[PDB]
Amino acid sequence: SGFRKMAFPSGKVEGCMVQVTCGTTTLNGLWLDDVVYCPRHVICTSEDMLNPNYEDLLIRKSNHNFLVQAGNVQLRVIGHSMQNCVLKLKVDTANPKTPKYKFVRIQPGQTFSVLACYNGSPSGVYQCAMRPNFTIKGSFLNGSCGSVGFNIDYDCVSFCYMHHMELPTGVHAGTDLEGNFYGPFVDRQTAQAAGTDTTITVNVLAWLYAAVINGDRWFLNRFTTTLNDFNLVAMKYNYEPLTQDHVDILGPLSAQTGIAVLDMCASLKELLQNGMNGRTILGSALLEDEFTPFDVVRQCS
Amino acid sequence: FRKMAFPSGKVEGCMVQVTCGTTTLNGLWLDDVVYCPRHVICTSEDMLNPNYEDLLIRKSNHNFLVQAGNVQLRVIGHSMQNCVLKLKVDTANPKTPKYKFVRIQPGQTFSVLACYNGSPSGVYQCAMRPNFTIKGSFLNGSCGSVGFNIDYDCVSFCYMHHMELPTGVHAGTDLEGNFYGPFVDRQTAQAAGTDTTITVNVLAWLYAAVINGDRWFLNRFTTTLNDFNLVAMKYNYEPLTQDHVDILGPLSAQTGIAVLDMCASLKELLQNGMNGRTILGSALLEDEFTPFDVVRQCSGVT
Ligand SMILES: *C(=N)[C@H](C[C@@H]1CCNC1=O)NC(=O)[C@H](CC(C)C)NC(=O)c1ccc(-c2ccc3c(cnn3C)c2)cc1F
Repeated sequence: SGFRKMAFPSGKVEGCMVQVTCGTTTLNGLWLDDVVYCPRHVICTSEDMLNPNYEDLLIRKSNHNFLVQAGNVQLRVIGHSMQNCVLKLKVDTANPKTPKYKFVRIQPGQTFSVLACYNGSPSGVYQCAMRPNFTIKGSFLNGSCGSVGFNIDYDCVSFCYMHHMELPTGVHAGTDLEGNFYGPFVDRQTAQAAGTDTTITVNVLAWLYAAVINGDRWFLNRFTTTLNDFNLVAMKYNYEPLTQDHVDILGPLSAQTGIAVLDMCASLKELLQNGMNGRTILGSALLEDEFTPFDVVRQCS
Repeated sequence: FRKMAFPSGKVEGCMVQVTCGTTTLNGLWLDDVVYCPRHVICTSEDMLNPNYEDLLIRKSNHNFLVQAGNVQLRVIGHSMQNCVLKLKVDTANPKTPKYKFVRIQPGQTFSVLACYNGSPSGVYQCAMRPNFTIKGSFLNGSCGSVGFNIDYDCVSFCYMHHMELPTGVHAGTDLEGNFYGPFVDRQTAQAAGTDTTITVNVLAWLYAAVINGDRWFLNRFTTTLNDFNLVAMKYNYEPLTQDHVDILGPLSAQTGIAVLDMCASLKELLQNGMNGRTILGSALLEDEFTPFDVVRQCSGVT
C-alpha cells in the first residue's frame, strides 16, 4: 500500500547530462551518441535575448566558441546545427552511457519526470504534468535550462521536454527535443502570459480512485450521472471535458474498486459544487490532477 | 515548493536481488558486501514466529543467490547484524559511490528508491514520522529498498524497508539493522502509536513563506523554548530539541526572525487558527520539508 508522487529513476538520464558554455552563458546539455542537445539561447548575450535573431547569431559562431564539459573532461565540438529552438553540437566522442532512447511529443495531461540540473550536474528529480495550457508547473532556478523531462518504459528513455524559460506567474515553458515549444511561447526575454489553465479531469478521477484504493471514501455517493451532464458541470468549473477514451482508460481502476466511472463522476461533480468542507483526500486539501490513470495503476498494481 | 527526490543514479548502481529458496527481495551492494533484510531467510510460515539465529545457522554461503540483473555474485561469507544480513561477495561493486551509514531523527526527510527484483522502479521523497513510520509507497517484493540523502558526492544511507503495518504505513531499519521505532521483523499485529506534527519542519515551512514575501502571520511576541514546547504538545505537535533550534539557524539569519519569535507566531497560529487565510497558497501547514529542504529548493543544489 501507500500513494506518493513518484518519479522514474533518473540514472539513465544523469549519465547524459553535460555543461555547455558560450561566452558568459552556461546551461545544461543532453549528450546522446555523439550529439549534445541544448537550448539555442545559450548563444545569446544578455542584450541578445531581448530580441534574438538566432540564425544570424549562430552563423557568427564557430565550433570553438562552445565549451562542452562532461564532468572534468572537455568534449571537442566538431560541428553544430540548429533545429527550431534546440542547438545540436556534434562532438568527437560517443557517450558510452547512452541509453536506448526516443524523442516524443507529449499531450496535455500526460506526466513525466524532470531531472533538474545546474552546470551539467543533476540536482533533483520530480514528477510534472503537461498542463492543458501547455505550461508546466515545475521547480527551476537560474541555470536550469537544458534540464529534461522523460518517461522510462522497460529500458528505453522517451525524452519529451527540455526546459527554456519561466513565465511571470512562476510556471515554466519549454520544447520537445525537436526544439518546438509546447504552447504559444517564444525563447525571448519578455514577459509572456499563458492561456487560462484548466484542470485535468481524467487525472482527478484517477486520483480519486487511488484515494478509494487507499481507504479514503468519504466523498463517494450513491448517485450517478450521464457523461454529458458531467461534462456540462466540469466545463462550468474550468475542468477539461471527459471523453469516452478517458472513460475507457479508467476501466481498470473502475474494475479494481467496483465503482463505475460515471459513479465516480457523480462524486467529483458533488466535490466541485460543494467543496471539501475542511476535509482532505490523501492528505490534500485540493483535487490533485497530475497523476494519470497509468500512474495510479502502476503504483497501485 | 515541491517534494523532490535526490537523483537516484548512484543508488541504482548498487541495487541487487537476494534470493533464499523462493523468497526474493532487494539488497544494497557496496564494495564487496551486500546488505538486505534478514527475513529473506524465512518462509511465509516462518514469519509468524521466526528464530533467526537458528534459521541462519542452518544456512551456508551456497544457499544465497545474489544477482545483479542476471549476473550472479558468488557469496563468500555471511553474518547477521541486528535485523540486516550482510553477504560478502567475491566482486567489489565498480559503481560504489562514496557513502556513509547514518541513523536519522524523526522529521528528517530522505529519498526512497523503490525496487522490485533488484530493479529500480520509482523514486520519491519521505519523512520519518515522529512515530517512526514512513508514509511510503511499497508493493510486495519492495523489501530491501533503501532511503538515502546525497551530500556533495557522498550517499548517506539511512533506511532499509522491512514491513507494512496494518494502517498501511511502513517500517524499517537503518543500515546497521536497528529498527526505527518499537517494531520487529515478525509477522504479528503491530501498531504504530498515534502520530504528531513535525514542529521543526512546520517552522521551516513558515520561514520559507517569509522568504517568499508571505508574512501576515508574524506577530510582535517572543516565547521561551520551554513554554512553547508545553503549549505545542497540547496541539499534537512535537516539542523542539536544541538540535532543532540549531538547524533553523540559517533560515532565522536569512530572514532576521529569531527562532523563538517564529515559535511565538506558530503558537498564535495554533491557538487562533488560520481564519480562512492561507500560507504559501495552502490552508494546511506542511510538516515534511526540513530546513535543509527549504534551502535546497530555494538555492543551487548540486
Ligand atoms: C535557463 N537557464 C533559464 C531558466 C529560467 C531562469 C529563471 N527561472 C527559469 O526557469 N531561462 C531563461 O532565463 C530565459 C531565457 C530566454 C529563453 C531568452 N528567460 C526566462 O526564463 C524569463 C523571461 C522573462 C521573464 C520576465 C520578464 C519580464 C517580467 C516578468 C515579470 N514581470 N515582468 C515585467 C518576467 C522571466 C524569465 F525567467
